[PDB]
Amino acid sequence: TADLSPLLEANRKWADECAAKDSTYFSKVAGSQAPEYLYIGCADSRVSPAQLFNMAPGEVFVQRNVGNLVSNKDLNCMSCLEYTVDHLKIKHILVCGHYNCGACKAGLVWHPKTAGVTNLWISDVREVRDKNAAKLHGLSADDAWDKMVELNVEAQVFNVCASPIVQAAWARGQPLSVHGIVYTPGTGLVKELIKPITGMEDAGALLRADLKQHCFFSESLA
Amino acid sequence: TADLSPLLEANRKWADECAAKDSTYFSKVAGSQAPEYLYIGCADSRVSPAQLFNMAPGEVFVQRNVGNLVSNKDLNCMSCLEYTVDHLKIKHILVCGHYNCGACKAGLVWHPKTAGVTNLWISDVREVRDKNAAKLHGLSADDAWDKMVELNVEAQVFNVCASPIVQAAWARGQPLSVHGIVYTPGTGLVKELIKPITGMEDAGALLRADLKQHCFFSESLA
Amino acid sequence: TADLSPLLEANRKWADECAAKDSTYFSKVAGSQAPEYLYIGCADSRVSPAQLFNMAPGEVFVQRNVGNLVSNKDLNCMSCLEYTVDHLKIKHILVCGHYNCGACKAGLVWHPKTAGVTNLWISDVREVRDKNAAKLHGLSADDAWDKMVELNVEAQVFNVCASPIVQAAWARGQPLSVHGIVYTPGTGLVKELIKPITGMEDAGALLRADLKQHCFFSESLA
Amino acid sequence: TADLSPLLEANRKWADECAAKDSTYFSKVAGSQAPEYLYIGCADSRVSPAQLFNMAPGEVFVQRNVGNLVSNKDLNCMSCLEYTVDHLKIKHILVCGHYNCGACKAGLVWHPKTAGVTNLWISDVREVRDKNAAKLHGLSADDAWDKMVELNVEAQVFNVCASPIVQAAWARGQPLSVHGIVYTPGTGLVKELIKPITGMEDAGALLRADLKQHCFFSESLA
Ligand SMILES: [Cl-]
Ligand SMILES: [Cl-]
Ligand SMILES: [Zn+2]
Ligand SMILES: [Zn+2]
Ligand SMILES: [Zn+2]
Ligand SMILES: [Zn+2]
Repeated sequence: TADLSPLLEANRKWADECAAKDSTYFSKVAGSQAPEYLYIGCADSRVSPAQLFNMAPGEVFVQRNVGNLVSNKDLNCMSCLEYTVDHLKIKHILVCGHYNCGACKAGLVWHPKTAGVTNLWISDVREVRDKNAAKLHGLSADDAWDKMVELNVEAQVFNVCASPIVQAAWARGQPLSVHGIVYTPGTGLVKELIKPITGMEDAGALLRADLKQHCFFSESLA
Repeated sequence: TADLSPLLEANRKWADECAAKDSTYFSKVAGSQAPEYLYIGCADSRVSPAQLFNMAPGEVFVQRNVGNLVSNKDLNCMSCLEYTVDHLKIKHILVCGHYNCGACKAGLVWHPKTAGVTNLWISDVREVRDKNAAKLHGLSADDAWDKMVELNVEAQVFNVCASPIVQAAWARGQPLSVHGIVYTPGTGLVKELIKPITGMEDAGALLRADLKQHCFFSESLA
Repeated sequence: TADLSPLLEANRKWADECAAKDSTYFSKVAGSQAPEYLYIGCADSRVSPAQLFNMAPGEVFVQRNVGNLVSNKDLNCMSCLEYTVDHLKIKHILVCGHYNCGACKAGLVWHPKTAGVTNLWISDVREVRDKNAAKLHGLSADDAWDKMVELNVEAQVFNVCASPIVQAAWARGQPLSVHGIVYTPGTGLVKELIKPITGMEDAGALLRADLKQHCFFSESLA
Repeated sequence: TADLSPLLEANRKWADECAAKDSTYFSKVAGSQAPEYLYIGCADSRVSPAQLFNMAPGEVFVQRNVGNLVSNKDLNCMSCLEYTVDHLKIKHILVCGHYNCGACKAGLVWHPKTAGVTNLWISDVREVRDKNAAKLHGLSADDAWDKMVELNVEAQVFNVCASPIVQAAWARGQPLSVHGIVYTPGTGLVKELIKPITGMEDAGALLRADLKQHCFFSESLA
């Protein structure tokens, strides 16, 4: 017995309550949406953006994937990015990781010979890890795990800022801000891990890796 | 203007309110997760699964992408599927489309020459459309849109069922059901489009495309 | 003992002979290339385009993959396509399949539950197969295999013509032709399976699937 | 103008000429293939492996893409790797870059905002570049280009070695070597850049990045 009845009943009860409380709660976004936020976070069942920020339908457009990864070569994450920045004109991009992230643990501990698609998928985390060996070697398994989480949020903010989409948006004057935040499943709170970035100037100040050199590498050539 | 303060206050208020109603609402989920559902749905800002099924943290692991598309060759969606079926051992997979879906409209109206990554990405939508062109010819814009959304849900339910991850899970007797639902953003309500599929037999009864023929094609060669 | 010596010696011997015969054979393409052909064919070791067409370096730009597949969502094949049409201004695209293609056999006979990346990868062939059940059911394994090969070449020519790259090139007046050909490893010969396509007009005439309806689907709506 | 006749005559002439020199040149390869090599190389029209190593049909299975890039998350290249190592049981993997490589130049000079898929695709080249920025600072355009080509070969040899497919093959005692070569289009000559790697021990001796640390990172956690 798989039977969706309880789910459907809970959905009807929820829809009624919201409309009873505000009669245009739903009808106002019947035929259109204008979110101001894109949120990129982990598929993990404990981390639901609309509910942890207590948001109404129509406020946050959402990519959720194993590990909250952003890569220029993932058309799944990239079309979420292009569609919200180019078509919907969002103003803020939230990259959120969270403690006790299983993707980030697999990234520390799995041997690359491990079978299946998840191990391909988290290659990104291994690479972030490998560049940051000096911050992780010799920590206890637990501290290394937490640290892996933060380091990944920082890498993924950098990847957002370096993406063709965000770079083209900045170059044409479209206001757009990027945010690194992390969530703790055990307390329900979100901490700002990286202050707002609104263009190259902020990025130079706020990120370890050098975004200007990434974009304009050929200036450092003779 | 780029300040995150409104969001953090909201998150605080939200976390206290939940910790009041229930002492262990967060603490019980601090170091692991045992969700029973995987949800695959559209990235659209109006369709938030934990909110709309009114679920607590830890109940639904989430993939969201533009058009709620499921392909064997997308490692982003596939790793959500593999990690939940193989590692977390979920029992139910929700495939959820929604009326007023911009991805589905784009898959009806855009010309293939359109530049950018969203247009590459929604190629699956054109395939569903083309296979079912007889069902869509001479309907009105708005009716073809609604029909496209529904055909897309059915196609994606087929793709979940046909996936290596689900086929392997069934073949080793892991119990796993797959469901097609559609959400109406204007009313907040979910409607079951496809009754529960728990194995090959259900799929023979419930899907228009032949799953058995797909899996055992060579049985019908001389 | 892995030792590249024999390979390197054969390469030196070959380079000498060609330069001895035509002293600018290599030097003329030292610093640049201007191929007129893109070739898309199978990774299979028996099928080398430059050698079967007896071509000099600098003549045919080459994508080779398992099964000779073209999909808008494969950035590997797609960047080969964009780079040669947009940057190098090639004039002709050869899509070549071949008999005794192992990808095309796996596409007939593997069960989708089969582990590993090749089985994900050839999902494209299964889909071509599924649409063409009526041409394949009841044939002997051998005739079905040959037929699968031709059907795949036709699908992939259609995919070339439908790609954003080729569509944008035609729409801006750039001359570009697409060709379906097949090769027989046992005789070293190539047969033209589909006559030249240079735009929509030819495509309407030469391909079973309807390219015009694919591009302009919304014209058939009320 | 779109006529294929010149090509078919060339193919004929070519097939007869080979069938004369050797009776069974094609017939011996008509129904199967047992290549000993997999070659991964650039799609560039001047670099044809079977031609340049002067090989007969059936000897080298080929992947070619723009920049000869190897990533765990590209199913196109990965299926070439899995099918050859696991099904065909090849013994040697050639990773081949080439001077004058347009992909490598693009990875030095293009700004990330550049539109289209080639720019997404060559993101791996920017990563190699960035990790090795110290090695490239204040070199001249042309020298940085040559150094980029070489660093790219080494990075891609590392990625082949680090892949799940090769790590699994070694771990079950399958003999498998990996080689880094570079071709000079101006002279037709190949130079060995990296001596043969046949297992973990060779990679410790031959590669600048630490393969063991990459595979066994968690050994160095407290
Ligand atoms: Cl969500
Ligand atoms: Cl080749
Ligand atoms: Zn996580
Ligand atoms: Zn949608
Ligand atoms: Zn083949
Ligand atoms: Zn190249």
